[PDB]
Amino acid sequence: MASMERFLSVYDEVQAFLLDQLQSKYEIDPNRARYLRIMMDTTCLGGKYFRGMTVVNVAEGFLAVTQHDEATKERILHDACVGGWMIEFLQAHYLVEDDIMDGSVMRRGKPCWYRFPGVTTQCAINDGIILKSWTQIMAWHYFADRPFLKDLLCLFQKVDYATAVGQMYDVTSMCDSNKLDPEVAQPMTTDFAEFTPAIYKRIVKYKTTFYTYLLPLVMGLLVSEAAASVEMNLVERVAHLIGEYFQVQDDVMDCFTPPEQLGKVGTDIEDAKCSWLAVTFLGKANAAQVAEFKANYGEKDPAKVAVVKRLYSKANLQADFAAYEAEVVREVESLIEQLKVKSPTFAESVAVVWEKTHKRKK
Amino acid sequence: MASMERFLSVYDEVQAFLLDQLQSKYEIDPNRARYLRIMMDTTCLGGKYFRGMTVVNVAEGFLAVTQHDEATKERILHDACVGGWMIEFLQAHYLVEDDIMDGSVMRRGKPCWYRFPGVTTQCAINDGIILKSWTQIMAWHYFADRPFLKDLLCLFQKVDYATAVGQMYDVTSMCDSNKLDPEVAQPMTTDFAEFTPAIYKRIVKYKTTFYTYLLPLVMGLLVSEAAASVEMNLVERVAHLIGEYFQVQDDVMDCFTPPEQLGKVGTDIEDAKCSWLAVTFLGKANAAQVAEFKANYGEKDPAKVAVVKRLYSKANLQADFAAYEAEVVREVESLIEQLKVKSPTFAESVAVVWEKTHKRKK
Ligand SMILES: COCC(=O)N[C@H](C)c1ccccc1
Ligand SMILES: COCC(=O)N[C@H](C)c1ccccc1
Ligand SMILES: COCC(=O)N[C@H](C)c1ccccc1
Ligand SMILES: COCC(=O)N[C@H](C)c1ccccc1
Ligand SMILES: [Zn+2]
Ligand SMILES: [Zn+2]
Ligand SMILES: [Zn+2]
Ligand SMILES: [Zn+2]
Repeated sequence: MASMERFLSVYDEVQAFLLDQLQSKYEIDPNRARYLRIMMDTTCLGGKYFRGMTVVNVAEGFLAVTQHDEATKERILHDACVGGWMIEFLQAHYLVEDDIMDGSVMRRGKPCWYRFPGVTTQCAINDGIILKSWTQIMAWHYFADRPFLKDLLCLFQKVDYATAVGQMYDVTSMCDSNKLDPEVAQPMTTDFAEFTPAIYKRIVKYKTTFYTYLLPLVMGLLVSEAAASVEMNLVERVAHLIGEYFQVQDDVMDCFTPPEQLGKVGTDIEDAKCSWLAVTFLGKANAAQVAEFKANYGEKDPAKVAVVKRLYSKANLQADFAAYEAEVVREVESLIEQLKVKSPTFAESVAVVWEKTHKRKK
Repeated sequence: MASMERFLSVYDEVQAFLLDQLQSKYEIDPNRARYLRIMMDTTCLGGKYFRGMTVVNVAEGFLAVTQHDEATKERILHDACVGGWMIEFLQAHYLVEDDIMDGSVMRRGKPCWYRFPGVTTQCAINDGIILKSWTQIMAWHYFADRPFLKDLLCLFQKVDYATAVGQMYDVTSMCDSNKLDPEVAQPMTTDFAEFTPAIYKRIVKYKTTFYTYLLPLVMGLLVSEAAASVEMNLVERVAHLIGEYFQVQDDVMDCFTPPEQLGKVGTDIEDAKCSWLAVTFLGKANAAQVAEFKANYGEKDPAKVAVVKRLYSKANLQADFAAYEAEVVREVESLIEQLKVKSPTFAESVAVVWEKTHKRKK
């Protein structure tokens, strides 16, 4: 069976499980089950499934080099698919809550879930809560007798918690740290002193890299009982590195990819986000460029946003991006080598992960 | 050491642990740690700690009848306090998210967390996420080598998930089930056909009774290694029964307790909630009373809300409440007896829990 078809089939199976349980254990009625069914489909389906499929790809790579009964290959691939949907549903929780937090309009060419007419914020906050709760129900049911259950639960919770802390770093990135204060309404920075490469790197490490790259790779090792084929410090290192590059790409597209192709109107500038573009611009600007940036960044006025886009265009940030890219190519290729000492297989999976990111066009 | 002082001391210990970890593992800076510290204090402290202290009370009752080394008594009471704060922090997650969902203003005489000037909804949704994440970090750290760790994690997740499903039942209780539909903006019921005792009971069972009464009692059994001193079906039965009574009290106070003493302006009527008062009123009203209720319920207009309060007052709902109360006194006293077959101790703890609820004046 082809991996994607397996993956999709298990979605159906998990969905039926979750909704049937609601009916047998939680007294749900047909109409609320249907609401939840729709919510699950709308919030979990329609992406590329890169995260979830990476768990399956990692587990297929070990199946090719490890001796097992056919029924054990099937059980490993079924566990890889369940674990991959745990990650997809965890992403769906974060996207639904993030979209409400940020006042987002669209995602992927469709309205954000909270904007659906019959959802509203009052239901959507709780729908997002439920999405994450469903990851736990999956694990306790499908993995109940598995040796990896503790490790997988403990990894998932650390990853979830990192991601929430990253969300906190992201949404406070345009404030001065020393002025954070629940009692006092928060002004936008005026100095941009915290728009640095290391502070950027912190935000991105936590907000995206743990759930997007670290979790899929490590979940694939866990469902395969293969965590001894790797040096975990290397897998963390490469995950964080590739995931940073991924976010840098996102940041560039937020500004420059036209909305119809982006699936969104990008507002990082108006939102005063600490984006790769802002940090890299500041890192090369002269005094007058810095002043013009300060006078225009973090405002809804479209003329001011255009002045920012103009400044970035004139600043030849494509060049700094090519330099960044070269350096990441270099470091990721080194880490893949350190990963071969223990597993060619695991290294190849990391190689694919890299190729898909590096060569992604959307 | 007195139980409450122990309990409070462990708060300090857990808080320090959580913030120190943020600094050693998650790259936090001092100012964001301080933000989180304040958020934890504001959202977790200032109640009666009834839920968390019930875990400690249940564990103290078993200590009086079970032989242990002093160091084991201390470890049990420390685990009971950690487990009690897991429950308090889980409540704090639900209160912060519920207040945003419902557009609440105050809680306990202070602004809701999201309304603080330097919080805002964008941070508060994620702060609530973090609150629940902290319950997991507590458990994996304090209970890492404990025999009850799996059982406690599995119970906590089922309770969390029930509570979210209860939130869904609560916020959709004024819509017709057969019209739920993410695509279509939801009208208020006009028939009130779903304002029934059984539908009420479902809402309350899930929204409040699992986290408020079932979880504290069962966590106390788990940290004591005492789940064989009970028949779990009875503990579930009594938890749900007492927790229903608790909510009925809340519902009555929402309408009739003056705001300064309530800590809140009550809006259940304007919000068209399926409250005990509405269900009980409908269950005794004549045709003209039902019509007047329909014409006035679920509106912000204060004249219409006063017409509802008037209808409830004239309807002698104190009498139906006394009848309800008598019946609950009767059934809870029976369950306490079935609970004595296996544990006098556990029965007494349930007795205290009941007394505190029955005789609570706030
Ligand atoms: C829609 O964008 C076209 C496009 O090639 N996007 C990819 C993802 C990309 C690569 C490198 C830097 C920025 C963006
Ligand atoms: C690929 O995105 C659309 C786009 O026009 N990007 C431009 C060429 C760019 C700017 C800054 C950094 C990298 C690339
Ligand atoms: C502030 O309310 C006074 C008061 O006694 N409240 C308690 C909680 C109560 C008991 C029974 C029914 C309703 C309310
Ligand atoms: C105790 O709350 C304040 C209050 O005036 N309550 C009244 C007496 C009441 C109405 C309906 C049901 C029970 C009690
Ligand atoms: Zn965001
Ligand atoms: Zn972006
Ligand atoms: Zn609510
Ligand atoms: Zn209430």
